[PDB]
Amino acid sequence: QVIDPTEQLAYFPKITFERLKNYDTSSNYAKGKLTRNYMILLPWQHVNRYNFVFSSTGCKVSLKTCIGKLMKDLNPKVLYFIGEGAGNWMARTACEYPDIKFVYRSLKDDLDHHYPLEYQRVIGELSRIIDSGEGLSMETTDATQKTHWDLIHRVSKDALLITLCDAEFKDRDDFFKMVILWRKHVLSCRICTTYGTDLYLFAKYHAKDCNVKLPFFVRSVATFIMQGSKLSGSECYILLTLGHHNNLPCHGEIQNSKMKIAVCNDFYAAKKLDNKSIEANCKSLLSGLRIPINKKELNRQRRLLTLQSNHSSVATVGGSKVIESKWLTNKANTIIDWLEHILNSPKGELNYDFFEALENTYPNMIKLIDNLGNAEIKKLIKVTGYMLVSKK
Ligand SMILES: [Zn+2]
Repeated sequence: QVIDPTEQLAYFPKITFERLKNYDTSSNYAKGKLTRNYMILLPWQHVNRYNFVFSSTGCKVSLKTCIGKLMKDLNPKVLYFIGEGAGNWMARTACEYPDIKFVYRSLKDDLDHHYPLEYQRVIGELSRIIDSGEGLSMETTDATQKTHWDLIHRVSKDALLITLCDAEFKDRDDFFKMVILWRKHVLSCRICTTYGTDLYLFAKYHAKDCNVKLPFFVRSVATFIMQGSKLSGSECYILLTLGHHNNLPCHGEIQNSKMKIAVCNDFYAAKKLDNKSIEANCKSLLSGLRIPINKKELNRQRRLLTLQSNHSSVATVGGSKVIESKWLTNKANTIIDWLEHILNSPKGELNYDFFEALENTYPNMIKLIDNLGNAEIKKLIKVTGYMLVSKK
């Protein structure tokens, strides 16, 4: 009925990152490029995320790990989370800082979560979310709109000391709209102006270009490259504050940092296994999948399929075909074939070198990525990651 947040923090994996402090001029080194082309098609950054269901941003980013000193120095009573979705990042934060209250905002588009479903699952009550965006319109929940920032203080009368943004914007102009509006607020708003200029915005950014200037009076303090970000892209987290503007992180600097982590570092597994979560992810991937996943359980799911496939097409009206239902068995077979491959495969360390091995030792790789959808593949990697951790 009542849980302690500190005990839940063992279900969250250790985070590996790289901080790139924004200094004056340059190193004048003309440093070499590090490249490694991993032959991977699957989202392997979900390998250590088996203990989470709706959102798993907390497995990738953490405030204690990245901006711990700033958290101690500023000592915020309230944290503002924008573009939060199911709120797993906010959930990890609630476990690391058990006395902090939250103001949550997420776009009310009804395509993605606009309620903290993961936070509720991890924390239990939602009592610490003093403002959950309830009763707000689609534009007052959209960080690219002035009205969102105008109603941010409707419950909390604490200044925007630290704002966390994990929104995926359409384009960089939409990101700039958010950053400009944040600046406009922290310099207009009575509450925030009273605190001063020591106000921060820690936002997700995709380093596309080079030498792109931040808006006027918006200075980047540091850039964080996370091990948990999709290898393929150029995603990073940038800590911004008020001050003489500088440049956004460049695609080149990000790639080297991103590459070093992939080549050098292993993914840390969670200290404890949340068996209810793993069960939910297993059932979400394949309906009726039980833990532990072994030869017996995989053959039991194959038995359940072989007896299910032999069903005579009898109903009232021909609306849902058995030939159409054979596509659901096709997906199920694809899943079992992969999990069987994982089970038969040797134990290794959680790294992209071993992941490339797992993928290039599997014959129906292209049939897998063609048959399973993006969310299904993410679920498949959560389950795979559990299987690999369970080994030896
Ligand atoms: Zn304000």
